Amino acid sequence: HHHHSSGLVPRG
Amino acid sequence: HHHHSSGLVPRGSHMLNSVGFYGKLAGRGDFVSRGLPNTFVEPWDAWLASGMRASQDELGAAWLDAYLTSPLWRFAIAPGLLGGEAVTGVVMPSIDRVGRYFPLTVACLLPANADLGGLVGGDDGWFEQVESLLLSTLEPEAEVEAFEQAVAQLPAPPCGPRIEQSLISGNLLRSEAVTPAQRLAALAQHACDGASHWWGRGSARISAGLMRYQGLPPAPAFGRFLTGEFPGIP
Amino acid sequence: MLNSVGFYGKLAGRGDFVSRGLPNTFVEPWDAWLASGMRASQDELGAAWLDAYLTSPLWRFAIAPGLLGGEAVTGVVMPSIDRVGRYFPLTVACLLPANADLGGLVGGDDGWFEQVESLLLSTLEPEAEVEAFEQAVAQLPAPPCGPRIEQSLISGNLLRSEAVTPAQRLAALAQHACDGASHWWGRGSARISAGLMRYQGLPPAPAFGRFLTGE
Amino acid sequence: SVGFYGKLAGRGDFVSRGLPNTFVEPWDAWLASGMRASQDELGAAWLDAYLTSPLWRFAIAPGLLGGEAVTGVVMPSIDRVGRYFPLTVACLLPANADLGGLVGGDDGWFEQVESLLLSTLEPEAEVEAFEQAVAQLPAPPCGPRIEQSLISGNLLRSEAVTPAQRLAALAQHACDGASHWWGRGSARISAGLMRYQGLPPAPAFGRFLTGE
Amino acid sequence: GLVPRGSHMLNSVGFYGKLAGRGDFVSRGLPNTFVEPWDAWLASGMRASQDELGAAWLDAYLTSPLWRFAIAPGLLGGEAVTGVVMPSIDRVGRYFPLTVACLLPANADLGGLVGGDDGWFEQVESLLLSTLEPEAEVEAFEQAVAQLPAPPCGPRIEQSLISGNLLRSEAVTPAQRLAALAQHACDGASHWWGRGSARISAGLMRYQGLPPAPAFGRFLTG
Amino acid sequence: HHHHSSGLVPRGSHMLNSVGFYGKLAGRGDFVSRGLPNTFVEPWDAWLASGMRASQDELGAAWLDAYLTSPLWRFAIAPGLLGGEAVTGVVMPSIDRVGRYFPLTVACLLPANADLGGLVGGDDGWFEQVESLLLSTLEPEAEVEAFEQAVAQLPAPPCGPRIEQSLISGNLLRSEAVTPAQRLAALAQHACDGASHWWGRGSARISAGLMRYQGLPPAPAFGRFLTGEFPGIP
Amino acid sequence: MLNSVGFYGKLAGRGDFVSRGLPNTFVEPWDAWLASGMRASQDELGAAWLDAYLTSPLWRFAIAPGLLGGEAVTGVVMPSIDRVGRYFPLTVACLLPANADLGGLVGGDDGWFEQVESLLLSTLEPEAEVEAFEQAVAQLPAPPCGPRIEQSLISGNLLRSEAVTPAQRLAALAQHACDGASHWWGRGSARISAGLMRYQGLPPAPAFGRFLTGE
Amino acid sequence: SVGFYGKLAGRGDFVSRGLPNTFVEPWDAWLASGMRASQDELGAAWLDAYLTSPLWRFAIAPGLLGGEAVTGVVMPSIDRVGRYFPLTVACLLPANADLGGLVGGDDGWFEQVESLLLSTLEPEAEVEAFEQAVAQLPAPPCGPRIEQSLISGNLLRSEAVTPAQRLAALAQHACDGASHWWGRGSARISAGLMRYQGLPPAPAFGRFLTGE
Amino acid sequence: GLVPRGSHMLNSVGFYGKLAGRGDFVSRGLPNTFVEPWDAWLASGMRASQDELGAAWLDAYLTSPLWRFAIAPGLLGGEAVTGVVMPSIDRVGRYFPLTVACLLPANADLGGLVGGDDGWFEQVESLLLSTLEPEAEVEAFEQAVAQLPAPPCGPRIEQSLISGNLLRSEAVTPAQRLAALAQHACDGASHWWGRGSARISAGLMRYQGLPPAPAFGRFLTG
Amino acid sequence: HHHHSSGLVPRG
Repeated sequence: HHHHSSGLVPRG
Repeated sequence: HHHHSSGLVPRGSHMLNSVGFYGKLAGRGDFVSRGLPNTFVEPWDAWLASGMRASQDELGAAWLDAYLTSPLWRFAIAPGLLGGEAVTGVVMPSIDRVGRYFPLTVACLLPANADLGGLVGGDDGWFEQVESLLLSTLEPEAEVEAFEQAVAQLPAPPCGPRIEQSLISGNLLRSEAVTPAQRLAALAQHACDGASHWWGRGSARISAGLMRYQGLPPAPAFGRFLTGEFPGIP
Repeated sequence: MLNSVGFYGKLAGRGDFVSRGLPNTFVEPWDAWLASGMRASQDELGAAWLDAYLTSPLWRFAIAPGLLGGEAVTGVVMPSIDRVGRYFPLTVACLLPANADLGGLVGGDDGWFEQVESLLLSTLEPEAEVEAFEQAVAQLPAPPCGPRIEQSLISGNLLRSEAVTPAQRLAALAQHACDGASHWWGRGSARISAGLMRYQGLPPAPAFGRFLTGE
Repeated sequence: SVGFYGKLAGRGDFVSRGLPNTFVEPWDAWLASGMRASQDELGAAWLDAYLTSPLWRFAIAPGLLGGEAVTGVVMPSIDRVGRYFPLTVACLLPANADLGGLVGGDDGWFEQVESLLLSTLEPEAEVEAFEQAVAQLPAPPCGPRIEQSLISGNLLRSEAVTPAQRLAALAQHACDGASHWWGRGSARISAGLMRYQGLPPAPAFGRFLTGE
Repeated sequence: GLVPRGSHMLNSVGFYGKLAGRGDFVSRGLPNTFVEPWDAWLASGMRASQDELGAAWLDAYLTSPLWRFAIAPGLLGGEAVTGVVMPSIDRVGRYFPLTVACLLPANADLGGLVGGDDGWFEQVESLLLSTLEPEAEVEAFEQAVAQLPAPPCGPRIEQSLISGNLLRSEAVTPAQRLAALAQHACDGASHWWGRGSARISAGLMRYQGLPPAPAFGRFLTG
Repeated sequence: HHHHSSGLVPRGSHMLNSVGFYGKLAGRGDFVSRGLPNTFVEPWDAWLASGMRASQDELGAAWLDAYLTSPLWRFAIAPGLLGGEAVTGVVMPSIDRVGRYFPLTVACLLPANADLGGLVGGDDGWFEQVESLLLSTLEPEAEVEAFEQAVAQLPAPPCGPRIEQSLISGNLLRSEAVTPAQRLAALAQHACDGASHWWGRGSARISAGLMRYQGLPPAPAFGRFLTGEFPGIP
Repeated sequence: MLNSVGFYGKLAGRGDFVSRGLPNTFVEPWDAWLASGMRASQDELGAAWLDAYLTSPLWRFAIAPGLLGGEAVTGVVMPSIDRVGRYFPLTVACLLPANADLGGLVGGDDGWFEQVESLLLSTLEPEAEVEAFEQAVAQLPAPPCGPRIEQSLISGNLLRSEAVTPAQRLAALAQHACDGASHWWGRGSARISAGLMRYQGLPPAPAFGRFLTGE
Repeated sequence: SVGFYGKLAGRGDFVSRGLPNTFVEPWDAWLASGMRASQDELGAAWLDAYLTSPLWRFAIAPGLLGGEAVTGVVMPSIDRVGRYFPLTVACLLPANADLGGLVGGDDGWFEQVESLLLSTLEPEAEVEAFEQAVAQLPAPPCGPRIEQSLISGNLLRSEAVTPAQRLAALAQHACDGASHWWGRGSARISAGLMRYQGLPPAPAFGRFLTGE
Repeated sequence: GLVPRGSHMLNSVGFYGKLAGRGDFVSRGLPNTFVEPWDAWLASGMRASQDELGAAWLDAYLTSPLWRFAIAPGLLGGEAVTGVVMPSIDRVGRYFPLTVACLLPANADLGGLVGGDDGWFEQVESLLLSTLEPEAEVEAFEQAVAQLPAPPCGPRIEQSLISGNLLRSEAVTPAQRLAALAQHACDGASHWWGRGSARISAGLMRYQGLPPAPAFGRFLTG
Repeated sequence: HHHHSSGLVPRG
C-alpha cells in the first residue's frame, strides 16, 4: 500500500 | 514509476508507513475507511465484530452502558496476527449517523521488522494526538471533513528497526546485541513477538494496565475492554 | 545472608573444588548442570573438545528464579583448572531475591560484570595469591538491581502488568522476556561472536558445546 | 473532567459544573459553616481579612466529602451583585490514588488552576472563558498507592522494598483520613502547609484568613 | 577532659549487646538514657518470643534477619535513634542481639532516614555480620564503628500546632512538602525494615511507640 | 482600613509587591508611569538620564545606531540604591509618539529582605514574560491600552525571604544557615548585598554576560549596555 | 601529588606534632595562624580558656586560595591533645587547585565532612590505633569539587561572569562570595549555635576566641 | 530572527526573508550546482529520487557560507507552477557558537522547523501562515565554545578540565571547518549523519537523494 | 594452555617501564606490538628533552605530572590504547617512566574514554603513586593491576566513507551524534590530560599521531 | 505603596 495524492505526468 | 501517481511526499513516507482510519464515524452513514490496505481491515473488522457479539452475550443488558462509557485503548500488535504488517494505533467506542454502534480506530501499518518494544515502551505523544482526533469526532458540530483531513496529515509514530534475531534449534534464540542498550531493546522486542499489547488511561479510574495477549485476544475476553472485573486503601 | 557475591569451581592455585559465599541450594544444581554439559560436549566434540575449552569465552549470565533453587542468580563463568591440572570452569555468582528484575541486569551497566571478569582472569596469572581472589570477591557489591513491576497471569491467556508510564512499560516487557529464562552474553572468543543468548530453562546438555565453539 | 463550584464575579448567584452532589453539598456546608464561624471570631476584622486572603491548594482523603478523594484550589470570590463566597476548582479522585504524590509533586496543575481562578477577577473577564478552560483542564497527576495493611491494631505494614517506595509509603500514610492545605499565602499568612485529621473544625476557618 | 562538643552523644556511633569474641555485654558510645530502655525492651521480647514459640524459638532466633530501625524521640530517651540489630552471641555461647546505633537530635528528619539512601545501613550490616566470622578480631569491629560517619540526616521542617488541632508546617516546595508528610508519619513511631530473609519477606513496618512484647516474635518468624 | 480603597485582591499582593512601568512608550506623548511609587522613579530616572548623557558624550555619532540596536537588560538591584526597596525587572531602549528616545522599564518593588540570589539565579520565565510585553509595545499597531492592561495583571516574580545575617565586629558576618541549601543561598544572597546585577541575551550575539556593579553603575559605564568593547575559534 | 587528604596537629597517641600528606606551603602558615589564635584567645579568656577549649566544636572550613599558600583548602579542625597532655587542635585538610569552586563545597553535600568529623573524634577513644587513623585518612577521597565559572574584574568597578544559565548565575554568585574569604561552619557546641561564619582573609587572632565560646 | 529561502508551494518564483545575501547567494549557488550535478548522475532516476527525498538538518561551520555559521532544515520543494527547488529554513549563528552542542543537542527546534516545512505542502496551506510562524521562531540553543588553540602546528590544546568539558571540546573540534547533515532519512536513505570538510562537492549531492 | 578467549590481549590491563622495587624493565600483560613502539617513542622523547632542557631536565623529570592518555589504533600496534604514565625509577636509581596500559579493540569509542568518567584513571593513578612510597610491596602493585577492570568503553558508532570524501555515521539520536562527533576527533590522534601539576596546568592536548620527539619536553615543563 | 482598584463602602 503506497497510496497518496496528485500525479505529475500530463493527461491530454 | 512514482511521478505517474503522486509527487512529493518529501520523506517518501507513503512507502514507509500507511496511516489511516477504519470504523463508524458520527458524521457518516456507515463504515468509513481511508488510508489502510485490506489485509488489515478484513481481520481487524472480523476480530472487533466477534468481540462485540461475544461481549453482548456476556454482559446481557449491561453491555450498552458498558460500551458507551468504555475507555480508549492504545495497541501494538505483532506482525501476522492481522495479516502481514505490524500495527499500532488507538480504538474508541463509536457511533454512526443512524445510531449504530461500532468502534472507530486510527491505525499505523509498519514493516514486520519494526521495533515494537519501542512503541509500547516509548513516548505517549503520538498516541495522545491520535486520541484527541478520535474524541473530537463525537463532538456535536464535528465536521467530518476535519477528521479525514487530520488523519491524512498525521505522521507515522517514531519506529526504528528491531535488533536482528535468529532462533537456533528451537530452544535457543540469539540476538546481535553487544551493548546494554541493545540487550534491553532485544528483550523488549522479544516480549512483543507474536503478541498484542493494550494500554491507556483505563477510563474507569486510576489507570490501566498494560495487557499482553498471545496473538489476538479471544472473543469471550473482549468484554474486559469495556469494564472492570490497583491497591489498596488499608 | 553471608556475602553478597560468592564463587564455585576450580582455581589454578588449589587442589580440588573450592567454594565460598554460596548456599548449597545453588551449588549442587549448578555443579550438576555444569558436569552434564562438560561430559555432553566431550561426546559431541571428541578430539576437538579440549582445544575449544582452553579458549572458550567468559559468559555473563542471568538465570530466572527456580532454575537452580529458589533465587535468581547472576554472574560470570570462565574455563578454569586446578593445581593438579584437572579442567572445570570457575564461577562468580551473586544470588538475588526472587522479586528481582533481571531485565535491568541483562540490560544494565557492564561495570559489575567487567570487575568479575577481571577477577576470574587474575586467578590464571603466574603466582596469583588464592587469598587475594577470595578477599576481592568477598568485598564485591551485589550488582545494581531493583524489584520487578508486579504481574499476574489471568484466565491462562492474559498477562496484566501494573505498569502505568512508558518507562514502566519498557521495564515490564524486558522483565517478561526474562521469566523462566536464562540469558548468556559476553565478548565471545575468537570463534564465538559477541552476542546475547536466551534459553527457556537451563540450557540442555547438548547445547553446552555452543558455549565452547560457534561451529 | 474537572469541575467548579461557588461564586463567579460575572454571574448572578451560585455556579456549579462538573461536580456531583456527593461532593458539592458537604463542600458547601463546610465552607458556609466556616464563613459564619470566622465572622463570629474576627468581628470587625473579618472583611479586610477575607478580601485579601490566600488561595489554598488542597488534597482531601476519601470519606470526608463523599467517597472520592478530591484536590483543587479555593479562592475568595464574589458574585455579580457583590455577595461573598469562595470559588473552588476541584477534581474528583476516587479512592486508591496516592495523595502523597499530589501534595508533594509538581505545582504545575495547581499553578494553572490558580491562574484561571484569578483571571475571573479581571475587568474584562468573560464568564464563558472560565468554564471553557476549566472543562479543557486535565485531571492532575495521581499514581497508584503502595500496598498497605493494618495488622493486630498496632502494626502498619507496607510492601515497600526500596528507599523510593518507603518514602512514598510514609507520605501516603500521612494523607490518609486527612486534609492538606498549602499555597503561597497572603500578606498576612506565610506560605506553608497545614494538616487536619478530617475536615478542619469551623473555629479553625479563621486561620485560613489571618495569621499570628 | 577533651569532649569536643560538650557531649559524648552525637559523637556518634555506638553499640550494645553481645559480641562473639567478648564475654558479657559489650557497650560503647551510648548513654544510659538509651541503653537501659533498649535492653529492657529487647529482653522483654526475648522472653515473649520464647513463651510463644516454645521449641521453635532457638532455630527462629539463629536465622532471623538483620532489622534496620528508626525510632522517634521519647521512646528510648529524648534522642531519636537509628541503627541495625542482629541476632548475636558471646564467647560463652549465651544469646542476645547486637545493635549498632546512632543517636540523633530530637528534630532529626527520620523520614529521610527511612526513605533515604541504603549505603549507611548496608555498611552497618557488613560490620555486624563480620563479627560472626571465625577469625573475627574484636578490635576490628570497635575500630570500624568508631570510624563510621553518622547517617545522612538533617533537620525536620519546622512545624507548629495552631488552632488546637490544625498542624502547620514551613514547607514551601514540593520537595519540602514531601519531607513534611514523611516526617509526620514517623512521629511517636518506630520503623523497621531490611532485606528480610528466607522466611521473613522484605517490607516496612510501623509500630506506634516501641513494638509490644508479644509482637517481638514477628522479627524472628514469618 | 482596606475595604475603603480596594476590595480583593485575593492574595493581598498589592501589599507584598508593587509591579509597574516607567519610561517612554511608543503610543504616548511623553513619560508614562503607572504602578510604581516615587522613591524608585526619581533615582531610577536620574540614573538612566545621567547614563544617556554620559554615553552620548562617549559614543559621539555612533550613539544613535548603538542605542537603536541595544539589547534588553534584566536586572536585580539591592535595596537602598534606588531608595528603600529591592528592585528587579527589565529595561528596553524605547521611543515616544514624537520620536524622542528614552528607555522603557517594567519593575517589581520587593521588600528589602528579599532573597535576590533567588532572582538572579532562578527561573527566566518571568523575565521572559516581561521582555515580551515590552517588545510588543514597539509593534506598529500596538494598542497602548494593552501594555497598561498586561502590566497591571502581571504577578510579582517568586521571591522568598533571605537567610537572616548579622555583621559582628566589622570583619565577621554570621548567617543562620544549617543545611547545605541554606549555605548556598546565604552565599548567593551575600554576593548581591549592595550590588546591582544585569544579564540577558546580550543582543549583539552569543550572550551576555552576568555583570555585577558595586552600587549603581557609574555614568561613563552606561555605554557598555549599548554595545560591546566569549571564546574563541582557533 | 601525594595523597588527596592529609592532617596536621596533635593526636592523643603521639608525642609531639604529627604531619602526613600535606606540603609545607600549607602547614607552616596554618600552624602560624593556629598558634596566634591559641595564644590570643588565652589572653582574652584567662582562666576560662581551658574549659572552653576542652569543649569547643568541630569547625568545617573552606579557605580561598592565597590565604595559606597558593591553593584553596577545605577540611575540619577539632581541639586535640598529645600523649604527654599538651593541647593543640587536630586538622584534616584537602588541598584543592586554585580553579576550584568553594561555593559548591560550602553549599554541597555534608557526606565528606561528616566522615572527616567521625575520623577526628575516633583519635580520642580509649586505645585508638594511630595507624588506623592515618590509614583511613590516606584512603579518603578529595571531596566533590568542580571548576569555577570564569570571571574578570573590569576597570575597577565591574565584575563580568561568563554565566549564561540560571544555574550558572547562581553558581557565579556563591562563588564570588567565597573569593578572598574563609568560611567556617558546623554543628556547634553546647555554647555555640550551629551556623555559618564568613571572614575576609584568615580570621584575626582576637577573633579566635569566638571558635571556642559564643560569649 | 530566523529566515527562509527557496521555493514555496504557493508562490510564484523564489522566496527569501530574514537572510542576508552574504548567506543566500552562496547557499543558492551550492544548491543549484548540486541540482545539476545530481541530474547528470541519476539520469532518468532523478525525478523519482528528488520527489521522495529526505529532509536534512544541517550545521555549517563559519567561513563556508559567509562569515557566520548557519543551522537549519532543507526540504525538496516546488513553486506555484511546478518548478523544482529546495526550501530552506536557516538561522544565522555568527562565529563563536558551539556547533557540537547543536548537532548533538535536542531535536526540538529542528523538529519544529521540519513540521513547518511540510505544512507548506498541505492542500489548504496558507502562504502567510508560513512566514508568520518562521518569524515567530526562536533561534536554536547554542552555547559558548571551549577555549582552544593550535600550538606549533601539530598540537591542539583545549581548556577542558572535566569529563564534560573534554567531551564538548572533542565535538567542537569535529564541527570546525565542516558541515553536518542528519535527519530521519527517506524510504531510500536510512537515518544517519554525514560530515564533510567544507561544503559537499556537487557530485556528492546525489547522496542527499538516494542511497545504496 | 588455558587462554580464556584465544588471546592474552584484552585480558586485560598491563604495565611497562621501571618500578622502584625491581631491577630492570618490568613488563606484564602487553604484547610486543605495543611495548616495542611505546618504548621507542618514550626513549626518543627522553633524549629530546635532555637535549632541549640541559641541566633542568632532571628536576623537570622528577616533578612532572601523571599523564592520562587515549591513543587511536595504528599508532602503537593495531589496537587502541588507553592508560596513565608516571615518571619512575628502578632499584638501582635509573630513570624511566612507568605506564599502566590497557589495549582496546580497534573499534573502541575513544571519545567515551577521553570525555567519560574519571574513576578508572584516578584508580590507576592511585596504584602508580603507591609504587613510590617507601614500604612499596612490588607484588601488591602487580596484584592490583591484575584485578583492575578494563576501563568503561564500548563500541564506536559504525561509520563509512561514501562518495570519496563524504563521511556517514549510523547516529540516529542526539546522544549518538555527540558520540559520533567525539570519536571523529580521536581518529589518528593521541590525547593527553590529567590533574597536571604545580608548573603544568590542567587541560586536554591532542596530537596527530604520536607526539613528535621535540614536543616530549612539554610533558615535563610548562 | 499599596495601590490597586475599586472601593467597597458606598459614596452617597
